[PDB]
Amino acid sequence: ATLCLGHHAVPNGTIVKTITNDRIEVTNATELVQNSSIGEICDSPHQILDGENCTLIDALLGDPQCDGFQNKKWDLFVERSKAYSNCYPYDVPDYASLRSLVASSGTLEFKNESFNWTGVTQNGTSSACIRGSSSSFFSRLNWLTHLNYTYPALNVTMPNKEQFDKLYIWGVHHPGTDKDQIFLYAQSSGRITVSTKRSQQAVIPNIGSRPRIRDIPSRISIYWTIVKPGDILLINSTGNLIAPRGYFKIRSGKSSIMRSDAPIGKCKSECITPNGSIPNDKPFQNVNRITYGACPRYVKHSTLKLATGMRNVPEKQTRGIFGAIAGFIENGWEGMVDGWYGFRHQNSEGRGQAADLKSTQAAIDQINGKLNRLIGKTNEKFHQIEKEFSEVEGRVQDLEKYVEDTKIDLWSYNAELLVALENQHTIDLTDSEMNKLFEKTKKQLRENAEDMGNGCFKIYHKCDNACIESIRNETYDHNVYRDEALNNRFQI
Amino acid sequence: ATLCLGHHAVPNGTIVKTITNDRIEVTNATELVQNSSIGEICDSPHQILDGENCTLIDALLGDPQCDGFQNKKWDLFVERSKAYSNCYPYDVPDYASLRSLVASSGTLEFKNESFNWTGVTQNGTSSACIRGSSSSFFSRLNWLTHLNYTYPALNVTMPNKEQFDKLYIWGVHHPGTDKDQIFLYAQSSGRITVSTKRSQQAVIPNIGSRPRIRDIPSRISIYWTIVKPGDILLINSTGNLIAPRGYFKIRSGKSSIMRSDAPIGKCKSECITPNGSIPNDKPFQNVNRITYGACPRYVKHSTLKLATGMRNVPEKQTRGIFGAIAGFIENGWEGMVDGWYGFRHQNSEGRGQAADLKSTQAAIDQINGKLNRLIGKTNEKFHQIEKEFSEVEGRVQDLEKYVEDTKIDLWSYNAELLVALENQHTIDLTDSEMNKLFEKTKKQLRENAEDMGNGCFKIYHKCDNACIESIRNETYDHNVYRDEALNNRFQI
Amino acid sequence: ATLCLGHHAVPNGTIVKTITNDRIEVTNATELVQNSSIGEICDSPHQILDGENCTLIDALLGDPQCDGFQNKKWDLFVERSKAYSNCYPYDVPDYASLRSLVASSGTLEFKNESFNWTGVTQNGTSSACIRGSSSSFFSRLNWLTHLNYTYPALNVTMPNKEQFDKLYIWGVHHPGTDKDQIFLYAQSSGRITVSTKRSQQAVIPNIGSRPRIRDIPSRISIYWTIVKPGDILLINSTGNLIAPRGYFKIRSGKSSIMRSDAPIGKCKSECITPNGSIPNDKPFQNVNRITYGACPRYVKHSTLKLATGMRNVPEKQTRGIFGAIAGFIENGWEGMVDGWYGFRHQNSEGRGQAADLKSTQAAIDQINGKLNRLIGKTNEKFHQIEKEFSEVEGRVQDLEKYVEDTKIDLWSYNAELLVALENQHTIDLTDSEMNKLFEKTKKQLRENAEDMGNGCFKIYHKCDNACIESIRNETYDHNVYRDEALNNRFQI
Repeated sequence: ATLCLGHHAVPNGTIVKTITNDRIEVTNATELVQNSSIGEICDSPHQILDGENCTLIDALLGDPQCDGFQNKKWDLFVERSKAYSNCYPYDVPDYASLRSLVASSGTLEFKNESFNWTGVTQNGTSSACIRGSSSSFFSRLNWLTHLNYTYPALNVTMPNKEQFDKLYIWGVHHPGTDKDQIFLYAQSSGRITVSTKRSQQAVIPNIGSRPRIRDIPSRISIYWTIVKPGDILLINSTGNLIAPRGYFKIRSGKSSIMRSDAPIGKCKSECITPNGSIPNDKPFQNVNRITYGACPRYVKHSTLKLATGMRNVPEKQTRGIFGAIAGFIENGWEGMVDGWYGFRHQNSEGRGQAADLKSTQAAIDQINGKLNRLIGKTNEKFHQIEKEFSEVEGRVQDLEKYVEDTKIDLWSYNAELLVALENQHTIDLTDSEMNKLFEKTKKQLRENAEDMGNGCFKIYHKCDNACIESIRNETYDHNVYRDEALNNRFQI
Repeated sequence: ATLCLGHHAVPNGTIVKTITNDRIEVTNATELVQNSSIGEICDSPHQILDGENCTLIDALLGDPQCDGFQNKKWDLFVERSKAYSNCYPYDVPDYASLRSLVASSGTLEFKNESFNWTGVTQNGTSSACIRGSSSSFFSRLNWLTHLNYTYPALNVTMPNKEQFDKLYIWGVHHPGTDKDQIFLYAQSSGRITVSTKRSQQAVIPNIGSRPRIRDIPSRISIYWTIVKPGDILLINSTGNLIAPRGYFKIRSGKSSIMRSDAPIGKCKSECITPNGSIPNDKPFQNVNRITYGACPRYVKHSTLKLATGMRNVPEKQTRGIFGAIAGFIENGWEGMVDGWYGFRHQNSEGRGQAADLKSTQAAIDQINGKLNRLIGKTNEKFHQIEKEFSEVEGRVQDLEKYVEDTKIDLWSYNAELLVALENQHTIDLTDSEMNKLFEKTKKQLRENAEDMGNGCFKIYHKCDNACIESIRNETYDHNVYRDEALNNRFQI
Repeated sequence: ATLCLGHHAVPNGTIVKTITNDRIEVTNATELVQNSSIGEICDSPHQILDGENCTLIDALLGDPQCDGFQNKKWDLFVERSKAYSNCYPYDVPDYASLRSLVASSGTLEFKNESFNWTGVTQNGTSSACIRGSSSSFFSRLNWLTHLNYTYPALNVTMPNKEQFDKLYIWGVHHPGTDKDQIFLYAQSSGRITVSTKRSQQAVIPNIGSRPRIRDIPSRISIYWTIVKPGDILLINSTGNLIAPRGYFKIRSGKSSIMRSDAPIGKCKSECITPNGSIPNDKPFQNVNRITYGACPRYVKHSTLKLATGMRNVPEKQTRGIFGAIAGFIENGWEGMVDGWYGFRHQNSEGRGQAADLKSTQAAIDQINGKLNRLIGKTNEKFHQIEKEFSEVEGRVQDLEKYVEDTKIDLWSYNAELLVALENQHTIDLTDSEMNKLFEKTKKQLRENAEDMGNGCFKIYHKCDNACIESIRNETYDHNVYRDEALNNRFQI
């Protein structure tokens, strides 16, 4: 009789990369790079705040347009490119740091405080910042002006006797004329100094016309102070002070901000990009280097195929290290669809085929053990650094860019090497399981059969279907057939 | 006779991770993550300076409390959380950069210089800074005041004609009243400008009361200049100048600073953390991301087990690639305690067991070669970046945090992959050595024995203890027994 | 007859590192670290601009010495250590950021603009900046002075109505005396404020003598503004303004700057270091961490040898996992120079040797597949961060240094692990190909030969040269000789 060992093959193989070859065909493979988004930022499970027409800073200051954002919290604040300011013209020195610390804090929770502004006119107001069809101002800021043509020197204190840090936002007004300076504050100069036990911020206003923003040549420069428990805010002003009305609560947590024009969708996804939410089943992604949540790692490769099956073809230069698959076994069997390894036989009762379940399962379990290491195990990242920039800044920006490029190149290397190593090992382990099955079958047959060199055994006795079945299921008694087999082997 | 090949096993195995399995038991394993400190910073072999009640900046300025730190050097300066300043109230713009450059320099070596302060009163003194029960000041700073109610415009020069850089520390006094400004300096304003060939630092004092620190509403702002050889320091002051008394030597080397409340111990250890000194035998550590010296690399894993022995069990899905261990050899032998591989026999004279030394050693040497790559080869790091922060700063701090998080995640990946790869290879190499021993034994026996399929050979002749011994030690002559063996094999 | 399987060896082996051994000899190996430069910066294929005696900033401002650099472009600007400024003394706040953004832009393209300087004297000039033997000034800057002893308040505007960004360079003059201030500008103070819609830069000059640079105690402080399309530059000055004569075009691209004293050579090389251009065939380099172009990655190792051949020696502790090379095959054959694996025979007609081409090629193809992954696949880097520093700066510099050290250590790890893994696999794959050839030969011979245990087969029949040739080329019919062979094997 004849008993042949073999493995399965498929008509639709997949090309993968290995350590020793750029292009080898395997029976099956899975993609490890996520390359697509559905185009929507899912509203679950992270608390999304669409900024819509407002930036985070405008919502913080209290632009009238952003009145509905009062005391809001978020996991992720989404800034739109269409956003525009429509209150008094302002600048923030170190705007990026203020935007970052508020975004990381994740709250616009504001508590009003009763400051003693004796001797000055409160609630100053402008036609550049109209609220409910009336001239107004930033909701969190108090513009102070002269009362009875006098602005006395202010020396106003507020202690932090709480158990949490207080974030104070205040500003300095720069009029476009000496005339407006006199009209507003009486005083010719003006000067603002705010202090804590640990800090001093001293600002001297600059009178002068700047290019008009929405017809306004004057500006407000915005500053912030953090006052910890047991510390005290102290505000000296001889004019030009845009006063705080209280403090923001500042928290620490997982909160962040992202620039994106993707719509908010009614859906659930853990990983957010500016292109929209992405699946996180895969370990790597090519969609965006800017991410929030439990996200695949950004890599530069567009595709990385992990082999999830054996080799599909013979090829000498990538043949497994044991030399069975693509080796002494000439080809796989497309007609074996119930297992990865198996037996074909020819006897007196005909020709048959049967899969080996134990070797098939042993190969599958090893491949699944690789998949369990790589699939569905992404790591959470929240507030990070900015990675896209609208203006030239030089040295700090060069550093932020370099850090991200360095990180991406290292992760792109890790991903490439991982796939090449795993694929080489997957091809070698599947070759190994075939070789083990052949060796086990050979030992079983003892002196009753000879290797024909092609994965087939010439069995030197009469072996019916039950006899072939006994070999396949490990119950073959060689002693039963040994005399018949030895006579047939050793003759003339 | 019967001769069986086998391997050792133990009752107390250890679970490790591989490429293809999350949980596999091996005979032995070693821990690669250091997770503990003894709680003391060892005083050897690095030169430790305990700052005790003083910060590095207070010791630099010459707070009276820190007079014993004059001209000290260190490899590592240790700042305590209990530390407090008890001289005149001061701030430093870019305090972190000054603290860093002094810490990296590693010396408080100070050389006095004779500045020409003609026309002003020297050695100004305060009740806020008492030394030996007398009102005093910072030991390295010279407070200048009016003489005869006049403060002439100063224009004082000092050349660097040395061969080393000079670090000058100076300050600006901000009085809390215009009255104190007049009393001290005569002049209503005051102004300080210090220059080199390459730099200018122009400071305008700010008169005004700040929140009181130890009853003092006024402040001194501290600045520094570095003057290189062939350059010149030039100091213009029309008042408010806190003058230097000389320069600090500035060096480059391995020096650093660390925040820690761990006691200094009388001991010797190369790696220092804020939690105390740690062993550096292991390649990785989980104790602290802040380190100094020849230290294991910080990783996020709490444990990483490297297999140092073979597989302890049979398991089909992780059976070695050669298929002997956990394969056709059903189980290991707990009663073999003199070697990792060996022989068991049954003959006419009884049953015995003996270890194979050459295969045992070949496996051990390979595992030791892995250990030699990983154990006791840590790399020295000294002055780095700060990694814990007491205040919100925004953009720069976001970057410093991101750089460290990026580095830790990459090293944590390297450590995880290394263990999984090495463990897979260790299991495969130990399976290989077993297979090689079996194959070598098979070839030795020629036609005188048959494989029974379980790692045992049925020897078809009479083989006494000396005959079994000859097989084990490679002196078996097959030709001697061939006729006897062939007759027994090939019969009816 | 006797047929022996074997492999080649060489007299001049090369030591490599593996996973399990520090020192193993292989037949051949290639170097993966580039350690040398030819000492010249090649002028091709990147556009080189030698700055010679000029810095990039001096060429930008228009030092007379740098007049030949007007409107130049470059891929790489080369600054020399011999470079020196010979116009009016200047400083740049954030000099490093300005130098960086211009270097990255890669162009000195300048367009003159007609500013309305009504009421002031234009084209101010100095003996500190002589051009063609006449007193002059920076070519891109316009020094404004009083006209008729009056300096009216300037309020000068320039819109960007183009489609590209404009880079404006301007300055502030600080006279060394109040007298020179009056002589030049009439006004006692002077003040400069330049604004856009988005920015304000307000500079107050500081009257005062600094240490003389080439006999000059006064200074010009340089500032820059970028004005985007639809934005407007606005310049207010009441004195001391060093005016722009137009704008620089600003671009984005692959341009950079490098400090180097290496000569420019007439040659072609893609990778530039400060030490000179380097070959980029190798994946790693030890020459410099500062690079430009398609460059090998900087690593700390001086040498890394990748094995490109099999093991050259027997050694038990690193013997391949199949146990043929350095195993049951006692040694290689130095006399086999036509292939890596082969046959030696002894028969009735003599003794011979012949190489196996198919196994030799299979090993070579796998090794070449590794080489194709590592050789000639370097990645392009252009403008990065600075990595060498001439002055102490503290925190930002600590961060830039830490980022680079972190990156180098990670790449140095990747390179070390790659070589150790590849070399282990190369030794194992070459052992595998030897084992496959032996196993294939064994199956071919069937019952006509016996393994002697040393890679040699005892063939139990008369096998002439044509019979040996038939075995080597896969046409051996075992059935022809089986009766003769069985009689000789199984006798007394």
